[PDB]
Amino acid sequence: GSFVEMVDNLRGKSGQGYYVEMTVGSPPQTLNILVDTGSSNFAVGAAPHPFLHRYYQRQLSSTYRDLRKGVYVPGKWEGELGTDLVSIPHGPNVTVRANIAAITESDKFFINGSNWEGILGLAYAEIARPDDSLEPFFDSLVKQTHVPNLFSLQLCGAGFPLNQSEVLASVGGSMIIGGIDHSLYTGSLWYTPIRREWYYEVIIVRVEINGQDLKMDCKEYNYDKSIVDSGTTNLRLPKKVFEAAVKSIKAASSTEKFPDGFWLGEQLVCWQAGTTPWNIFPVISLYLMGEVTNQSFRITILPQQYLRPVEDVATSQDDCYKFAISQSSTGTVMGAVIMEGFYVVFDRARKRIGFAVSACHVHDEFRTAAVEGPFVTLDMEDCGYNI
Ligand SMILES: COc1cccnc1N1C[C@H]2C(=O)N(C)C(=N)N[C@@]2(c2cc(-c3cccc(C#N)c3)cs2)C1
Repeated sequence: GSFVEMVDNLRGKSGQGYYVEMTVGSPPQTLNILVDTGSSNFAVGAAPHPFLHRYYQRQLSSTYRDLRKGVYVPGKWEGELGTDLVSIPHGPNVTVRANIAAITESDKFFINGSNWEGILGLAYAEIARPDDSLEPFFDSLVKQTHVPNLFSLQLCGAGFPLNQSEVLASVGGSMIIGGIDHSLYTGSLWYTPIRREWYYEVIIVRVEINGQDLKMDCKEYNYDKSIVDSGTTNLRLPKKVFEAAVKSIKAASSTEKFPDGFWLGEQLVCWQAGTTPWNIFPVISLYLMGEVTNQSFRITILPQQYLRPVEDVATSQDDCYKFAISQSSTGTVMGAVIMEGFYVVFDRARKRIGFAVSACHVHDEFRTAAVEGPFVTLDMEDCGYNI
């Protein structure tokens, strides 16, 4: 651990997302910002809202600069573009001038109960709004300082429900800006290439449920793209993959029958305190393209990752969960479900993403999450989808 100042600087949980503290303006205005590798805009609440107890007040910042340009993002929010000095208290010790979308209008964006007031898009300029000319925060940070072009994330799921007070006092993980902290993982780090720089796109080449090959044309796994997104709660899979995966997961866990509502992620399932039958649920392995030709590696998660802990409607002593794997019509999304099992390194400098077993992943005495390799795999480029 060579970045102790950034270790444990995150708070939150999968369902609400994870945020880091930041400051904007002069004098500095403190705000909690959601860490989102699935977008590329730095946007903060900049006007009163029922669900916000604080917001960015441009008129109180001497360093605020108006860009005289609006921005609309369909939930959804509308705002006014500008720039200001920004810092991350528990981050690198620098201050940078970055673009800021001051949110003045929003719909279903801010969440009552949540403790965040803005969002930090860490992806590339290609997907920034209004267009790619709006330099993302990390791009500004790297251009203005000596911080290495790389960040890593350790999202820590508690393994049980966290009430209002607990989620505010608990450590939700770490975001290491400009480096890799060895205390956040065990074993080796394995890297998969960033196919293209817009979202953090990757290529999945094989999928297994308890070692059994899902056996689909690998292109299906990346239709129409596969990305790593801290801003998504679930592990989302393309419609056809979801259907096959669910069929296989039901088959593996067939000793117990669950209602359709459970598999749709709509209703929770509960078990007497401490008796969750983790062992009847299968582990899930995603093989990713390796850095070497014809070579792949796999990341394996447990039901402790894909069954999201939720508080029982009667706040009883039962341990309850919701199925956190769902379908997508926009490709595979490796959200918090996947990320909570691993320390993820976004090596922008070498256009690659690293995975290592997380020091904080939830498991039992019989199984653990894993990152293993290498495996001989052919025609992996063919697994990538082309419009
Ligand atoms: C390309 O997408 C964007 C362009 C410009 C501005 N915002 C964008 N977003 C898309 C949105 C989206 O659907 N995903 C999945 C995403 N990763 N980020 C966006 C948003 C994420 C959230 C949000 C809120 C609360 C918890 C979690 C949790 N966990 C995520 C609110 S908007 C921001």
